[PDB]
Amino acid sequence: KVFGRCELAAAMKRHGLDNYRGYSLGNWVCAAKFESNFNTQATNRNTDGSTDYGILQINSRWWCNDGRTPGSRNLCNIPCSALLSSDITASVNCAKKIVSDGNGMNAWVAWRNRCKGTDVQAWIRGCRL
Ligand SMILES: [Cl-]
Ligand SMILES: [Cl-]
Ligand SMILES: [Cl-]
Ligand SMILES: [Cl-]
Ligand code: NA
Repeated sequence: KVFGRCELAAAMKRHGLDNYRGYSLGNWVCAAKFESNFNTQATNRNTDGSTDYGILQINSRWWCNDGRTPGSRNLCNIPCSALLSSDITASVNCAKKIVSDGNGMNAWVAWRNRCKGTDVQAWIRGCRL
């Protein structure tokens, strides 16, 4: 599923991401824009042989099982395919564990390089929320 900007903002807010660990809703919408272009089916292979999955590009080295990432963990206790669903529940629940791990949203390199320190509230401007 390819979400609209305000459509995804509304879904993330319903699933409890707005101000989760102190990160306002526009931080989460900005991260999804630059990780996936709001496409739940996005996948990308990393140099280390791990793969990133879904709207927030969650990694198979730590967080999900894909059967092809040696010596990896599955700390979200989910198949990586669950992260590609039109239903964002699995991606949201796993993102809540990641952002609680100690480095906050710096876990997402695209958030640190494209969203951090910017006017992230622009990503929810105009939206009925
Ligand atoms: Cl957009
Ligand atoms: Cl915001
Ligand atoms: Cl594996
Ligand atoms: Cl933090
Ligand atoms: Na894994």
